[PDB]
Amino acid sequence: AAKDVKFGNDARVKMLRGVNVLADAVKVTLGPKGRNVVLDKSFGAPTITKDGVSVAREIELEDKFENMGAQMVKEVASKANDAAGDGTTTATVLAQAIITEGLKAVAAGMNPMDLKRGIDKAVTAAVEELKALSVPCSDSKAIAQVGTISANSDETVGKLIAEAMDKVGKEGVITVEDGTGLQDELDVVEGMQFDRGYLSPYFINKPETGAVELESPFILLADKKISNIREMLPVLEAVAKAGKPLLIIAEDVEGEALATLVVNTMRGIVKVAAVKAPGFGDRRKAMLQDIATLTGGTVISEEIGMELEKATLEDLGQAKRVVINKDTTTIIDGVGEEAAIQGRVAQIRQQIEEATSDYDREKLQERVAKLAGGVAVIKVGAATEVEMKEKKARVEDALHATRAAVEEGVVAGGGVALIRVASKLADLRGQNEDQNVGIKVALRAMEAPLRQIVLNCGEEPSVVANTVKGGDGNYGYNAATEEYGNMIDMGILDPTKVTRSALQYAASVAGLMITTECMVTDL
Amino acid sequence: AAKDVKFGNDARVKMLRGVNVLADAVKVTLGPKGRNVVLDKSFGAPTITKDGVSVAREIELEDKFENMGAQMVKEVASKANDAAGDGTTTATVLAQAIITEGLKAVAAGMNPMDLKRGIDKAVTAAVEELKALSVPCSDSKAIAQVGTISANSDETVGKLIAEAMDKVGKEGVITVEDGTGLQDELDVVEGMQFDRGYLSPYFINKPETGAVELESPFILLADKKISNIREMLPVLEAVAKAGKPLLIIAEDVEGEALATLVVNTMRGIVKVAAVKAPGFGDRRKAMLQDIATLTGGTVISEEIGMELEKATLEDLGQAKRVVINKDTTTIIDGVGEEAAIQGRVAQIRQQIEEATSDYDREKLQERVAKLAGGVAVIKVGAATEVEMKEKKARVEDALHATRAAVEEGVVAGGGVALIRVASKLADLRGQNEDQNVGIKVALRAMEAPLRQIVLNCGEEPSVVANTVKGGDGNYGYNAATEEYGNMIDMGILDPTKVTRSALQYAASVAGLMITTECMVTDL
Amino acid sequence: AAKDVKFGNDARVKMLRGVNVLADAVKVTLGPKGRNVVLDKSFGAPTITKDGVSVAREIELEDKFENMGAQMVKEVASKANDAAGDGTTTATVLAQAIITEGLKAVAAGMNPMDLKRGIDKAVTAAVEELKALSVPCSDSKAIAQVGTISANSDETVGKLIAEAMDKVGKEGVITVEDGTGLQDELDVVEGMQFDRGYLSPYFINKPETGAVELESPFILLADKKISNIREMLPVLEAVAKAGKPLLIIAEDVEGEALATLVVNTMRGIVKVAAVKAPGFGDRRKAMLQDIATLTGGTVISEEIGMELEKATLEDLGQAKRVVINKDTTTIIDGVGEEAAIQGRVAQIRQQIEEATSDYDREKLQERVAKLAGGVAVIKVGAATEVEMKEKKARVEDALHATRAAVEEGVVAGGGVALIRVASKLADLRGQNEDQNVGIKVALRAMEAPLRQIVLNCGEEPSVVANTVKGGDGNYGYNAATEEYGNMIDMGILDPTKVTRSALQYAASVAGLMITTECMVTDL
Ligand SMILES: Nc1ncnc2c1ncn2[C@@H]1O[C@H](COP(=O)(O)OP(=O)(O)OP(=O)(O)O)[C@@H](O)[C@H]1O
Ligand SMILES: Nc1ncnc2c1ncn2[C@@H]1O[C@H](COP(=O)(O)OP(=O)(O)OP(=O)(O)O)[C@@H](O)[C@H]1O
Ligand SMILES: Nc1ncnc2c1ncn2[C@@H]1O[C@H](COP(=O)(O)OP(=O)(O)OP(=O)(O)O)[C@@H](O)[C@H]1O
Ligand SMILES: [Mg+2]
Ligand SMILES: [Mg+2]
Ligand SMILES: [Mg+2]
Repeated sequence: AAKDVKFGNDARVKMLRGVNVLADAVKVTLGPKGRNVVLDKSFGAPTITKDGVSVAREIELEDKFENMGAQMVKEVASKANDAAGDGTTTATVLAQAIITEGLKAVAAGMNPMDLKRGIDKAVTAAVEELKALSVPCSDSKAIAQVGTISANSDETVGKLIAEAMDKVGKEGVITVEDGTGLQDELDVVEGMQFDRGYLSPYFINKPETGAVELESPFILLADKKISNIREMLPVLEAVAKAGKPLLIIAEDVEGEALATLVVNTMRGIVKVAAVKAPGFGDRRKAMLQDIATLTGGTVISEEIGMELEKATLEDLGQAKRVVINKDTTTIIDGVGEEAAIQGRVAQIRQQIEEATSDYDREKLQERVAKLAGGVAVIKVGAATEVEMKEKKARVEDALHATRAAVEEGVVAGGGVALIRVASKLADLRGQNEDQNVGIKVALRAMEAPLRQIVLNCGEEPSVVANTVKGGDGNYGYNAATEEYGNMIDMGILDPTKVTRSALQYAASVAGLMITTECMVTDL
Repeated sequence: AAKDVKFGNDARVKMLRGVNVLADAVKVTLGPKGRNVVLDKSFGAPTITKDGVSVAREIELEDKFENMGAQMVKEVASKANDAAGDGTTTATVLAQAIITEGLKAVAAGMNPMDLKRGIDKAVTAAVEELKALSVPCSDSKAIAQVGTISANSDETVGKLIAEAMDKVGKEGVITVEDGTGLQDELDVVEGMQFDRGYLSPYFINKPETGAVELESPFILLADKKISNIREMLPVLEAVAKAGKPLLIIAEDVEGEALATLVVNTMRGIVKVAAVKAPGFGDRRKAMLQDIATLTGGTVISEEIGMELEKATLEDLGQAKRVVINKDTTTIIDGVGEEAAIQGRVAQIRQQIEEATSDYDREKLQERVAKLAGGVAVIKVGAATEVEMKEKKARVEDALHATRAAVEEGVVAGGGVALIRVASKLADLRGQNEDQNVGIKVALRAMEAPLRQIVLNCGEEPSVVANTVKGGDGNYGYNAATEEYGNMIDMGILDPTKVTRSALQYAASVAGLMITTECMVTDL
Repeated sequence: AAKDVKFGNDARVKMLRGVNVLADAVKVTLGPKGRNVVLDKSFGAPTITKDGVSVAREIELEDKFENMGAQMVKEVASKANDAAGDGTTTATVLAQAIITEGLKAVAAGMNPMDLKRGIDKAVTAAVEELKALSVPCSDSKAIAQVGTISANSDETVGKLIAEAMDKVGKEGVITVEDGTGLQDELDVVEGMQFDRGYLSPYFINKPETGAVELESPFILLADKKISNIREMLPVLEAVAKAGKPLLIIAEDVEGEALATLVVNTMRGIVKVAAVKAPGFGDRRKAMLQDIATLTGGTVISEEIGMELEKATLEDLGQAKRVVINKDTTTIIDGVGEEAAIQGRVAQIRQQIEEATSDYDREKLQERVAKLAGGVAVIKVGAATEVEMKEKKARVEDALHATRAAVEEGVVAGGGVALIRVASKLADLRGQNEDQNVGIKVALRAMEAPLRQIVLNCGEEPSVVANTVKGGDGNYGYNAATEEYGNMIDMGILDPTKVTRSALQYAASVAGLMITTECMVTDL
């Protein structure tokens, strides 16, 4: 269609208006005094959330240029959520601050490309200073504190995540699922987790979470891909009367002959899913056999000759719950046989003792770690569905924050870490004056998370930011109790990965956003 | 017509919106970093002004309820301008702060009338503390500094006002009038100032200043009020052909047979004005004779028999310039005869030496002070008319501020005095908790001038207000040089009258503005 | 009515848009390659003009804020025209350049008040440098060149003005009036010129020139002010049937019972005018007698007893043409009697020889200079009315430029003088950085006249401005011949007064409007 073309300050102010609308929508959910946001859903009841990425994804504007700015900044929250699962609101606030101050510097007649270069240099130095300032979560041992801070000052969620990490190890898999009671339960059941995703994007279930769940699914395993379609048609017909959703674990699955025909077959009464198998060759067969033994199923092969036409409902495996994500596909509870599971674990341990090759040894330790750790399931208990969704989102944030803390370490929370690493960069300089001004813009935008947190509390952000800048170390402001102190000692811990990722993504998108002179869109 | 009637929070927010529009229009002109405001004029070129009362007077809003609020707060600026001639911007800012915080308190459920009572008590205590904290301008001897600060950091204006007060005394009459060159010139000439005003409001000249000026006026004096018009009809005809506008100085003047017939006679080509004569009986005759001798004219009387029908144009007096105001009517330059003026001065001094009655003695000293002091005329020099008006307004502000300083004293400027008197009232309490909340609202609203001044500088008002509150005495922030120090030593002085008047009028109006529950306006 | 209030950048850009519209309308008439502007007139045929102030006065915009900016900049052209009668386009261009660069500096976050202070300081230093750089027109003797440059490279107009100044002296009065032929003609006749103006603004004739002309007027003189109407009513009636418009020369004339009655008397068939008489007492009587003898009239006085009731048409004086302006009222051609004129000249010269008082001697020399110089009338010859008006405006510009040249001196034309005096100020500095940036803004805006002149020629303003800046002395660019050289030697001379006045008025108004934050107007 015909395109509308805006230039210079008009385009910049329209894009800034869109950015500001999206951020102001998001920024009200920052800190412990931050508030919730009601998101209208055409599907059902409205969703109340404190999650920044949900608000950002829901935001869309009427004006095309403001919508351009809003989408381009929404990219920050989306990337932060994908990378770390937390700090989306902080990333959006940082992007908004960088954009505002960069547009101020652009109005002053400064070269926007040099401003972008200065912002990038300052952010790189800041990331280095964060890596230097980070303190490992193993040394601190404050997993409960990280989970509590991430769960909006919820002690129970933090203690639950700490217990779950104590049971299945600091690296064991944990899955958050809806509970049934009014209290949060921790279930440590048998399951199997592998980094694989669904082949087709249509397999997503009704909720927009991007991960499809199957209620009491059925397990199908195979290592060789068969040519014809009619051969497993009796299997699908048996699946068409087993009553349980079918999950297909094989080497790889296509769509033109399987996904399209199955889409045209039924209207979605029962969701049929297919996933890849991790590894290749002998390893793929090994994990396929392990999964089959876990779920009580069997794996077909050329050597065995166990053709699917002879496969029955009893032969194939079954699980109580399976959740499939593009990043990683997990099995929540595969019944199988407990004695069979223990025997397989003993056999794999004996293989570990016998094996000596470093690659074989390490993959065998990975297998036994997956088997022994199991699947830790946290039941989100709430009296209503809206509270179920809200608390489930909070527990997911706590889980991601704890994972980031164990993977990379922790820093003082409440924006104090960015305040500190901004003070150490006061002597950083660039090639020219515009680059130096961009560096200063990046340094000022690092106070934005703390200033926003204080603004949500009703206090004065300038005074509190100055007071925190006057301190040293982990000295900062406790937004929950309206007093200053040591952020680490007060248990307000933020993962280093979350802060670094938010800073980096906000920096990239915002620095690209201040070099824009013309914007083209429809009419 | 039919009335639109609003209730409760809707009426309160409409009123607050109007108040905020007016105050935001006014508040941009506060402090040395305050900016000018352009007022569109239907007559000619737009007026550029930093004066708060002009902006407030020009503000009028489309929405009827918002217009209610705007007029209600414009009352504050008008009252402050009338009382002190300075501090209209500060008064408007204080009223806006009181209104906003009182509406916040009302939304919290506080009783608005008790809040108003608490605000009144706090403001009375603050006025007492201002009187206690005031420092006389005679002891300080900083007239030049007061004028310079009042003239928006113009050293030349302050030095000019200091010289004028040195010449005609600290109580002499000083008049600001348009000059001709590009430089400000001070002229000390012979004239008379007496506290009387125009009888009819029709006499207002084309400018909205409220005071009519006459270019080379003619002087008419009389102590007896004659009945029939036809006796002065030859006099009026001679006046209506002499070429110089007529000023009538007599006991008292009507409008139904004088102003109405004049309006029906003249269309405004040459203005004819009539003023009252100060004093009564013998005193009125004495001042009439003094004015006639000053302008070279004569005074008619029944005893003398000097009938106006025989009066000629040469017999009547003449002045080079006369300015008439409702509060006080002054004669700028009456030629008369210098020898006659000196002889009259000597005669009145001899009368002083002969007289012994306290009332007669004091009125004779007032007469000789009026004659000896003369009229100090300040010629505003500007290359254009807009600069003429702007600099004339600034010089008028300096004049009023210096008068208030000599009359009442000075306090630390830049909102520091209100900050200091806010801390001294921290222990003040009212009858109930509502009154205490009102007192705290009044105390917080008294930081508004300093915070607004700092905001205009582009600094952070919270931090600077905190730093000033942490000091003591005359410690404060220099908005002109962006540094702290002793307000008095740095030369930024505010008259105690101006600050006290702004506080009191803002308090009265704003406190009455938060007790509203219904608004009744047209449709 | 309800007011529209705009803040910050919105008001700034609206006012800048109005300023730019008015200037772009005006700026096309700058330099020798500048073009004409057609102005619609409801009175009659459209007017083609190259005069800046005419275009500025005709400009009025639909949007209220843009209209405010346009009016405020129109003030620059009006003030320049009033002060110097030339350089109004240069004044408007300088104002526009200052406004644009000051708004650019304001967008950069710089204090507008300090920018205004820096602009004022730079302009003051520039005026001093212009006074230093000025070269007297007596030493140069290039009156023809000044008139030719001012008359849009018209050699005949310059030579005519040079001849007139030679005939009547460098200070003698010259009047431009419509001719009858197709050629410009110079007439040196007998007349009277005195610095007085019309008492009432209603007396302005049909054209908007602000000066009323009377076709074969009648002369009325008086030294004593008359009282009633009925004693001169026969005199007016004789005047009201003599056939020639009446000019009243007296001490001072009112409007209440004289202007209003005469306005109600006629609808505008024959204009009756009254003017003041310069001087007082004996001097006023002396000039009244001189004017009466020049026009063959008589003077009414109390001592003589010659009462107006007995005055006849033959007794009163008559003139061939009279032009009345607020600044100065002149008599173009008074017939009277040549022998009487010569006898009066001889008598006044004898009085000069007899008189010895310095004031009396100097006023007598002024009288004899007025009589001997006479009135030099330039007849503007054109084949049509539009060409009549255009060439008359050009000759008026040449006259004003030549008067300014004799009064103050000349500098190199074509914006070269401002370029030079801007280079000498490159080392000027202010109190702070914002003041320095304002100084630089003023220095850059001084290249604007030259850049606009080159832009009108189709050349590249940047290259030519750089080339002129690289030169020294009066080296510059000849816009008429598209070559560089010495502007003085090439005959392109500009009066120092014109350049200085344009710079000063542009500076004042433009600097006042870069400090505007809010903006109030109707809806
Ligand atoms: N009690 C507290 N006192 C001070 N700061 C706190 C406190 N609790 C949390 N914070 C800080 O507030 C932020 C957490 O807020 P929140 O989790 O709502 O936002 P986020 O991390 O940007 O991401 P998201 O909204 O997507 O979860 C972190 O910067 C954390 O350090
Ligand atoms: N250099 C300065 N530093 C700090 N404060 C200053 C300075 N100059 C003036 N002030 C303060 O700013 C105020 C004067 O500003 P401004 O003249 O604009 O407003 P006003 O006096 O309230 O009234 P109005 O606008 O009617 O003249 C006073 O409170 C004065 O003490
Ligand atoms: N031949 C020329 N070469 C270069 N510059 C010239 C030449 N003739 C005139 N100028 C310059 O052009 C300007 C005169 O232009 P113009 O008379 O059209 O403008 P103006 O007097 O400002 O306008 P307006 O008549 O509307 O008041 C002066 O700066 C003069 O020095
Ligand atoms: Mg978070
Ligand atoms: Mg003031
Ligand atoms: Mg010209």
